[PDB]
Amino acid sequence: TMENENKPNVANFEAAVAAKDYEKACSELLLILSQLDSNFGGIQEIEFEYPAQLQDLEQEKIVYFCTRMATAITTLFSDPVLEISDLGVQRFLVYQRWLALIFASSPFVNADHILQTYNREPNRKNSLEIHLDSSKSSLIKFCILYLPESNVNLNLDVMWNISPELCASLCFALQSPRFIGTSTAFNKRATILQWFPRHLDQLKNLNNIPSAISHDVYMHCSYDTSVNKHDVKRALNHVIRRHIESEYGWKDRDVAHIGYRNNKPVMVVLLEHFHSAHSIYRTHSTSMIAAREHFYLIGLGSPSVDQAGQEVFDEFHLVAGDNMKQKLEFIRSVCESNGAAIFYMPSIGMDMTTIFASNTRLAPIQAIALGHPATTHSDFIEYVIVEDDYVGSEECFSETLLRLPKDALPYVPSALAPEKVDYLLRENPEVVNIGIASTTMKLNPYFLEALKAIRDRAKVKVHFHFALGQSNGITHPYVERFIKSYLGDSATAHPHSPYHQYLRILHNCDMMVNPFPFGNTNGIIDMVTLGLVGVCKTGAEVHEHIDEGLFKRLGLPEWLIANTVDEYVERAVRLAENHQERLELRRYIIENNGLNTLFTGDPRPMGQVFLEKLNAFLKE
Repeated sequence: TMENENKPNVANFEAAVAAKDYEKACSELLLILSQLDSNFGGIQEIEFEYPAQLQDLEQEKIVYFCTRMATAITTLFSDPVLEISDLGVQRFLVYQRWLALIFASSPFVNADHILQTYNREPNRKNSLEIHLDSSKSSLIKFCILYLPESNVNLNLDVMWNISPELCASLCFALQSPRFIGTSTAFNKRATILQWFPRHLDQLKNLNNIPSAISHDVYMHCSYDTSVNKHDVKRALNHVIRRHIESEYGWKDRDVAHIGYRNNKPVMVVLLEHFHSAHSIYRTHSTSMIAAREHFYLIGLGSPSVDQAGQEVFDEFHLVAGDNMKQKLEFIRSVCESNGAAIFYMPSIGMDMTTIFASNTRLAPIQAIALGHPATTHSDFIEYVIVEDDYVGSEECFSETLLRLPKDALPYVPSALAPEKVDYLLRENPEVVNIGIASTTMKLNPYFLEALKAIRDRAKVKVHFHFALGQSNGITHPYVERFIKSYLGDSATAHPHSPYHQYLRILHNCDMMVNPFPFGNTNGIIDMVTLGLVGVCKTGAEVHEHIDEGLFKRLGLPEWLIANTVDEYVERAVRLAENHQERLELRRYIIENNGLNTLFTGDPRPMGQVFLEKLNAFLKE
């Protein structure tokens, strides 16, 4: 061991490339990439120096970082001698999304200039197809640099014949970015969600693909627009199922009998991201608390759960284990000693441990809620808890829906809610400012085309202010470029800001519009707090329908809820042109708030309903 041997350092990466020490260069690259990963794209903790001009110019500094990196990576991967170890290959692909952003936030856009150095046919006649030699390493290197922004052709079928695993590894990588918003990236991912599921169904386990981003592929498919987007989840469940049976010694529990604590059947709750300052607590804690009238509640979580989070349960434990196997054995054991009646996950998808537990039999009744609002396509999950006014069509779910009364999940108000108001109802609009509250995952070509259409068609001048949640470090310059590619001078893409700065941005707006397909919840609550109105789009998925449900709870009129994109555009334009109509509507909402009603209701039905299914099951 040597002092400083694992410190990510741009100059060290560059010296290793300059010296043609391919091994030290690759490892120095992996150090920078995994740090990007830990920082969620932030560049803090990566040593580098910059021209003094960039001292206070954070975005320029970032683009400079991406540019130094892209040019070192260009030298390295263009060298025909480079041979990447096999640990190396799988490591580069888990991190592909950080290479993607390194190129996408530099002026290079993508790594196609490296790919072209791998071509062998001097014809051909298509410039965008790359005829590699037959080396294994040539295929490996092509894949690593086959980024979402690539313009180069790719035939998945041909690739799947050559190598199933390498092909699945690339498919994983291309689904895992948190920003998949441009046409080029989004279309790539769209075809992969049609093509890939029936192929992933064929793998027999997770050993030679990038499993560490499995939850990313499991969640991100929901941000697509096709009716069958979740197909990948079903096939992912089958591989996860065959993995745990072969690689672990997985035995389901016999769930014929149940146990009791204080003469109540036991509900075991496995938590992910359940802190009292965050949305899962805010939305689901009250129903869990009231479920205690009928069940003894055991919460299983990590140390990120705060005291108020732990206090929702009669009993709380850290989920123990050093790998997936042990955690699953821990979870199994709690259900065993207590003889679980119910196994419940208010959120599934965000951690991998919940995804694995869903491919498992632990209790006779097993249910999820929509903390991440997408079906599981898992045979082992019987029900989905959901508010009745938020479901679109039941055919989007493989589970049977348990449709609770629209007031059966009262929310906990955030502690950060302002206690005072200062409503700005601008009478003299040269420009109509239109705010958008969105994470980066929610951005897509369709949504951005709609906004360009509103801008193009409205007879008033509009300006869009994006208050971006996700947007951060090396992600940001790329998002901003994507947004300018549609809206030019008609848009400002604000980086991530603290809640009170986020509120000031929206406070300077005249109306809002919501992203689609995957809408807002918090953004809507915020919009109403500030006395604003806007437009949303509804559809079949819960994540599409929520906005409709909420609009209605909050006393917004039906005409702000569009059914198609061209209605969305037409209603946005209307609300933008019709100054008086807009202001009257804002005065209306300021005077009549459903807000109150979100924070109260009868939280008892989830408990009642789980009791009923358990009693049915206990009868027979």
